[PDB]
Amino acid sequence: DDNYLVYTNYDKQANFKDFSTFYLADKILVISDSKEPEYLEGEGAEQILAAYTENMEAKGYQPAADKESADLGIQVSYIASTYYFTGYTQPEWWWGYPGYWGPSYWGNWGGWYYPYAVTYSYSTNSFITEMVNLKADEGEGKKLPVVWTSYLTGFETGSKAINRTLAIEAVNQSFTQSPYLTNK
Ligand SMILES: [Cl-]
Ligand SMILES: [Cl-]
Repeated sequence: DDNYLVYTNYDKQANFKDFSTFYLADKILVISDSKEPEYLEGEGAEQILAAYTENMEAKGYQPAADKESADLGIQVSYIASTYYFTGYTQPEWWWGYPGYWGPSYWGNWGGWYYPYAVTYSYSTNSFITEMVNLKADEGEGKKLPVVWTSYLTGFETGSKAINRTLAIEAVNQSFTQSPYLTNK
C-alpha cells in the first residue's frame, strides 16, 4: 500500500473527552544542522498545518483563541538533518536538537513528561508531531505532559510520489490509526 510509514503512540491513561479546544503552533520547526530555530515557509507547510486543524475539528476539538486558553497544544517539526542526533541514547532524541520546541513556549513548565515509550529511528525528510496537555499544573519545576506523538517517515522520493500530497495523506493516516483521539 502506502508510500510512507506512520507511527503513533499515546497516553493510555489520558481521557480525550477532558479536552475541548486546541492550539496548533502555527509554524513547522525545521530541525537542521544549526542551533538557531528556522521554520518551513510556503504553501506546503500551510497545507500540512491545515490538515492538523481539519483533523482535530473532525475529532471534536475547536481551535482556541490562544495558547493560554487552549486545552491541548500541537507542535510539528520537520527533520532536515540528524546532525544533532548522532550517538543519541534518549528515546525522545529530538530533545537533543538545541532549537527544539521548549515547554516554556506553551506556558510555565520547565520540562517534558513522556507517559509512554517511543522507539522511532531518526531519519531526515520525516515529521515529529507532539500533542501536549496544557491543562497540566504550571509552576516552578512542573513538567508539560505529552498525550500523543506521531512519526511520519519513509517517504518515497520518485516523481509520482512527490507529486501526490504525501505529507497530508500521512497526517490523515496518523489520525485514522488513533480512534481514541476524540471527545465524541
Ligand atoms: Cl508505553
Ligand atoms: Cl496551574
